[PDB]
Amino acid sequence: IDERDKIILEILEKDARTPFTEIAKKLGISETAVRKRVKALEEKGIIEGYTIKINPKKLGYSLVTITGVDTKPEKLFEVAEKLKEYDFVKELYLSSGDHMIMAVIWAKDGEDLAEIISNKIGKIEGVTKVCPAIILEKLK
Amino acid sequence: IDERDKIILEILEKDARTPFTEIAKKLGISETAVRKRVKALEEKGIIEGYTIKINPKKLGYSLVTITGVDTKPEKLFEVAEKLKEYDFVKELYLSSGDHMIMAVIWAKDGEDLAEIISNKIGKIEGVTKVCPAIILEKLK
Amino acid sequence: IDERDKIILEILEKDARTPFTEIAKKLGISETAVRKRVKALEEKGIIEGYTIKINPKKLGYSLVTITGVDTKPEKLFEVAEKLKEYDFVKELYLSSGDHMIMAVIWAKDGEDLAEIISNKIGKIEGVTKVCPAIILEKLK
Amino acid sequence: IDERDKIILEILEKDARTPFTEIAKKLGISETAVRKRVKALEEKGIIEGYTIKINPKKLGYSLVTITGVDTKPEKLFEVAEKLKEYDFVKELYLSSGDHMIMAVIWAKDGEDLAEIISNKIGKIEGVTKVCPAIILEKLK
Amino acid sequence: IDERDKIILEILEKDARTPFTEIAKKLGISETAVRKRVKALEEKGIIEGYTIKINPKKLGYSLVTITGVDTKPEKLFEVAEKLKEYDFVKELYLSSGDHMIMAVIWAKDGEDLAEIISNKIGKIEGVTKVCPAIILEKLK
Amino acid sequence: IDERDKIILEILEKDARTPFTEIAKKLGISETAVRKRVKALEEKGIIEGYTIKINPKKLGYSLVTITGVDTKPEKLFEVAEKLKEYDFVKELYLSSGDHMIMAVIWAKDGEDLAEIISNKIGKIEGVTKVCPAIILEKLK
Amino acid sequence: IDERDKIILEILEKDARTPFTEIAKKLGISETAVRKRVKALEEKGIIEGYTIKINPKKLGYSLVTITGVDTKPEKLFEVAEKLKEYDFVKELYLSSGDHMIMAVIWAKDGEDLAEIISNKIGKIEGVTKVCPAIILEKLK
Amino acid sequence: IDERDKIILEILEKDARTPFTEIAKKLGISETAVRKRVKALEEKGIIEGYTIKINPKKLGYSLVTITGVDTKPEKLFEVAEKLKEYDFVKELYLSSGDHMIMAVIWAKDGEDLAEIISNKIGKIEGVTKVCPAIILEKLK
Repeated sequence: IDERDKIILEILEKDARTPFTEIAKKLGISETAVRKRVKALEEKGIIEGYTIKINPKKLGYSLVTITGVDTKPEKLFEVAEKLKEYDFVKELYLSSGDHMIMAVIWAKDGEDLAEIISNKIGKIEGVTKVCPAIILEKLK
Repeated sequence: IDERDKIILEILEKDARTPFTEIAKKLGISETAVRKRVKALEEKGIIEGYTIKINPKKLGYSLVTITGVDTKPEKLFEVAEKLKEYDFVKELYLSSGDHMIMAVIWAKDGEDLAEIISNKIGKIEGVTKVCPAIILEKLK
Repeated sequence: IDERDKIILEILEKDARTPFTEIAKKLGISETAVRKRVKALEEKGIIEGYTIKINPKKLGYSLVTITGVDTKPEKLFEVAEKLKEYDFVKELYLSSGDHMIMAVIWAKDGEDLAEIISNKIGKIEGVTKVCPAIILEKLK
Repeated sequence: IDERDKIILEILEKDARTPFTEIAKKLGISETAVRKRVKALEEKGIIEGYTIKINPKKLGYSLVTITGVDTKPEKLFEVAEKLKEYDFVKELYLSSGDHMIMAVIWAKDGEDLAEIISNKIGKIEGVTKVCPAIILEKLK
Repeated sequence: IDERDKIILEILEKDARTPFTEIAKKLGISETAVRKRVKALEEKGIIEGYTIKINPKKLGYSLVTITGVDTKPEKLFEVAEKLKEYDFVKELYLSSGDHMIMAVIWAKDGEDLAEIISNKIGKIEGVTKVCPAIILEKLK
Repeated sequence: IDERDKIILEILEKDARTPFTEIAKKLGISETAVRKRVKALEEKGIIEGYTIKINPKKLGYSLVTITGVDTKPEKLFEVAEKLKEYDFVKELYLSSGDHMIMAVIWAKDGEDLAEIISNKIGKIEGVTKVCPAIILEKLK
Repeated sequence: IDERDKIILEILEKDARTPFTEIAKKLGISETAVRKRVKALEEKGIIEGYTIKINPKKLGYSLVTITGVDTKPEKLFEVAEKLKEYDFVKELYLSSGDHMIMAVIWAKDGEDLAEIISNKIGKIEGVTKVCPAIILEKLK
Repeated sequence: IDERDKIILEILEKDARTPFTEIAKKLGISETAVRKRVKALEEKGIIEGYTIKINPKKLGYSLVTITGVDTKPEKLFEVAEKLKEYDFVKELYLSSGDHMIMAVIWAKDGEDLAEIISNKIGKIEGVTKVCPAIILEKLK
């Protein structure tokens, strides 16, 4: 996308309430345009949706963990949807890294991680290895 | 946080434009409350900010890559801030996984990945190993 | 063999329809030394065959993957054979590396790669693990 | 493209001097449909070239090795380029796997392999590590 | 807590029968400040218990081993519990490292270590893999 | 040694201030058999010392980490010695595992752990790599 | 052992036919002594036996391979004795390295290795991973 | 080699003092032949030499260790000869396994291993990683 639309996504991704009117003065173009642009990005799908960036330490989620999930080859997708279903898997990927599954989980402590691993993820038919990697700090 | 505030963050994280008024009818409480709550989460920091969820395939970023960055122990933080500075490092972590640095990079193709790796990340004073793991699909 | 063979061999891997006369003037040798040479090369199995260098990129295969395939030790030769049957498996090795079965897979995209692994390789009986390394550029 | 292309492509990788007439009667299509087809294939870069399948075993290369080459991150593109210059490096990749540089090396024997690693690859400046996996059989 | 606690704590891990008076003259504080301090330490669970540092070497245990124990994900908590029952398992962790179960095992010799792995750990149901790292010297 | 020693040893690791009389009635042996036993145990170095089991969790150390420390081979004994000097290093080993130096580190939180690695361990000269595995629960 | 007996084993290990008489003049002692010594080492077991050092390349065993053999923990010893039984396992160890079993196998070629692996070692009830590492050259 | 010569090497490798005369009656052939054969194997090089199989536990060498030695690619052979020179490297190989060097070292204890590693092998110009794997038991 155009340069203008690139700037507009930069800006919105920093504060998605920036009012159109502010974008327009940022770009030298006008509201209607900033409007039009925004909608068009939205209709296209570049803007999937309007969301919120939520802080895990302040919700008490002290161990944001990147968890690997190995699987019997044959049950990759069956595991993946049941990991999809748990509310502590805050985002799920198929990867070409060491483990195909790759969950960004939020546990609140070692015993919560250890609990989740074994009682929730460890018990999914098909799961052959959970490999949790705890995030020391988020930098960007 | 309270259960009500948990629901309110669920909802907002699904569409952070849901109007207060809709939250209120969702919870059986009232606008003012949904208002008050929201602000309070915001002032607290549970709501870091209002943002946008942007689709890499439709921006032409076909290889969303989880890149490991090894470093000389002594230059961890110096590497980390220069990786922080590049606009293709869409999020940066310190981890207890195989590589301390852990960048979620967006390249547009193998040659873009290979370019970025070696010409941009590979040349940061201190970087001793880039380990890129390409995301086959995002599931959540 | 001899130097002119290695050169003839070099030339022929480059352009297999290279005229014998241009081979000839290059080596500074009759077309009929060439011709004779080409055919002992062919005779002895040194040239085992004439084929076409095909570009995956132009054919929709943007993801050339080196997939290691781990397997139940009983079944290494079964899984190889179910793997060679498939058209995505472009070349297939029994190797001493980290995985006994090594395949060069051509998938369209991440999704396609995700799909081949999970639905076609993965369900082969005896496959204990698929390990894809995506190739970024081919340099020779 | 279309099925007859994929088949023509199949046939041509098998025996590149396959008569167009046999291609033709097989697809059940004129020699001149074939001929036209072959040349849009050639035109579009799908057939990028005619070459010879050469057997290392008969040429004294009994050790076909997949050598991963680790390297100082600064110098990944230098080391690739000093590597492609050499004749033992039969094919050379920039890959996402455990090692950025991946080469298919043909050495005569263990000793020869030991020798190429230590004396020719190893001394290339910037090579931090050579990782050879010897191939046992080639199956496709 | 406070510095004198950390020091009292230091002293007490060194010689747990250190007189309170020597603690006392060292910190330059009454025996009865000490005494009070020791017991809020004891009260709050900071001192959780008095025990003996035992030397494996003099007890015939010349092989202090850190044994990672891999396991079927279903059964991580079963295998831990069958492991803690045994006397060779001196300390037992649920860790985020390469293996979820981590034990500090004391075997007499290689043979004994071979034996514990194969006959006692190994047969525990659900153990998919034992990974022993023998400790060479203990330095603190 | 003998069974009553192993039991006395068991009892004493449990509660080191266990009365000799309760040891005694348990083994069914004089206080003065006990007393004698305890002191040959002490004499021979089997009991090498009396210390306190200290709980990191209550002391603010919520992150008990097993940190492998890789190092320039020249400097393995230097780096160990600069490591034992530090108070976060609670126990320190020279081990046969994946890393020669193995330390049990107590950091407050992820950040603190990030900090110790980068600022205190990492800058030790000769440290080529820090490898932290966070412990989730301690079970014995 | 004594210094004299150390020298005598050095010498014998270089040529175990060196006649006693030559040892004696080597040491300044006498035949009878060199005799006595030798016998005593033999009776003790320091000299397990008199054997021959046999060259694998000249027997046509071009791939002397250090093979890892993973196993279900429970069937370690059952695998080990059946690997013991094959005549191509020229020496078998239990190790604390990556794989407990560790065979020094002699195959004659990649296809022999690949054959042995899968048809002989790969089919032992219990074997979960063969990891062959080919010796490029023997240096001592 | 012939079947007869295979048997003769089996036999000799079990006791290389078996007198010719015993081989001959074992094979049904005659002394002179068994003679002739033996010499011919010797002159050929299949019999490199006559040696002794020496027991490390009874010499007090309790940790027979398979040590990996990583190296800067460029200094492979320079390291290898200095490892060749130490009397505790009882046999040295170049490998295609994880580490090119591969020493079978005999230390007498953890502190001897740890000493050797760091003071002797760790200090060889060029050595970038020692990876010792202790043999629990020898089975063949």
